[PDB]
Amino acid sequence: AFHDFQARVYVADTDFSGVVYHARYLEFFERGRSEFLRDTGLLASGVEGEKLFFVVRHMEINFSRPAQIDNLLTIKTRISRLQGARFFMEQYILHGESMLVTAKVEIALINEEGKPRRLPKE
Amino acid sequence: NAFHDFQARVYVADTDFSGVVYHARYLEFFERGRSEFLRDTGFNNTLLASGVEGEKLFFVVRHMEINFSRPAQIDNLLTIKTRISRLQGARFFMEQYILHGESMLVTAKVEIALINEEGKPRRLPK
Amino acid sequence: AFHDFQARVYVADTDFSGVVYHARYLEFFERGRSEFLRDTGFNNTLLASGVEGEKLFFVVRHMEINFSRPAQIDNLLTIKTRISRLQGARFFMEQYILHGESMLVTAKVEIALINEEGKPRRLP
Amino acid sequence: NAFHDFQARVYVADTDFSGVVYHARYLEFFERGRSEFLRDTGFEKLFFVVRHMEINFSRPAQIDNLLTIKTRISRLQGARFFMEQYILHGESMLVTAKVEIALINEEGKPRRLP
Repeated sequence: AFHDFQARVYVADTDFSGVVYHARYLEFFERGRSEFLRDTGLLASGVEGEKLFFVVRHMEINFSRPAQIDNLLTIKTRISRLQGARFFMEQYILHGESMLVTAKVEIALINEEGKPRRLPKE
Repeated sequence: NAFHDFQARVYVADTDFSGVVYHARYLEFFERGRSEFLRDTGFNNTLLASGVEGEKLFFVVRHMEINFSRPAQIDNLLTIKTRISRLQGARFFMEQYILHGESMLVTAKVEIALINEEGKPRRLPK
Repeated sequence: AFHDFQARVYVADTDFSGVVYHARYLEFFERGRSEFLRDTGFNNTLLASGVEGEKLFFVVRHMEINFSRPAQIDNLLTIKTRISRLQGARFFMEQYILHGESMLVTAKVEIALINEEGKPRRLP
Repeated sequence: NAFHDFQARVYVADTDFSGVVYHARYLEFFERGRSEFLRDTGFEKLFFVVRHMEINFSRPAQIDNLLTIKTRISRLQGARFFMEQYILHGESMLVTAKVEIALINEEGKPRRLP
């Protein structure tokens, strides 16, 4: 299923048209992905030899409706396909029952100098 | 139909803990490209928003596809390439690119609509 | 006294040096102020409606921030916000961002209330 | 020891719901002034850190304004430096800052300048 996570819309999130600035949805999505991880089960720290990072390789986003200041938003995340050197996520931000933004995201793993690495046990 | 060129520098604000430009900041740079395109012609965001056309009007990203190939580093000087690739009287379509020198970093396909203060769609002018 | 609010540090909040970028602490304080306000049963959208009669906005006039210790990725931060003074037009807050019990950042903030025109207005 | 100049345009990303530039975004602009200042003088990993900042938000910037950022070193002290900064729209004064800046390495201990 989709994991659920909520986030408040603040002033920092908006722009001069009164709505959430489009790029900021990528922030909320990212919160969805990190809280999805937390929900299951260090990379950055030094650990087994090198600092590793998740990196966004590809993103598709459809913006259909806006969020407003003060909206309590719902982020829904799940892994749509796992591949060993990369995984794929499907995400949606809603306000109650109303669908605001949809995304398909491609995530790979890299080290400090930006070299690809394979994925561990999940 | 040429690509309009615009440069921006990468500052600390643009970066993340992985050492390079945060992924969402590339969308700010793409927005700079589009805005500079719009001003290169005439109808800036203040003009559309002012009410001059009869009501206040705003561009909106409807759909976006981004490919993140290579990373931009601190202090890099970025070249942003923007052109309209499809008009449709109420939607238009842009192809944007971000290079550092001759190195392609990020590429994007963007769909833009035009809406009023109430979020209702409106036809493109001129 | 202090209203508490908790926020989590994501990748978005960091910069190339490993820690929260200095401006993002401002975002965290704004969250502190907004939640404080939301405790008075009021909010940003309700002010912008026209309760006082007109469309109201909070604006930061002045701010002194001291950056002592850094927040790390995934830290759960506590934002402490209180009002220290009023002036009837201008009001001041003292604000604090902690990791558990470690003081990270402190600010003194001067806030005013203005209408759509940018013209000042006393507090309701 | 004159002010160093640098120009930045305001975009949609810089604004908030009240129509003007978000207050935190001015810190980004002041940082651009500081970096261009450094560039202009020809400048364990080491990183600059803001220790202390006092800001005065006097008049708002709007979208499409070409802002002017004025930066100079107000006081040197070996382990840190101080910059006073201003952001103007043409002749109009928008935002003023005094900032104290140190240099540290990856662990968090301070270091020395050039």
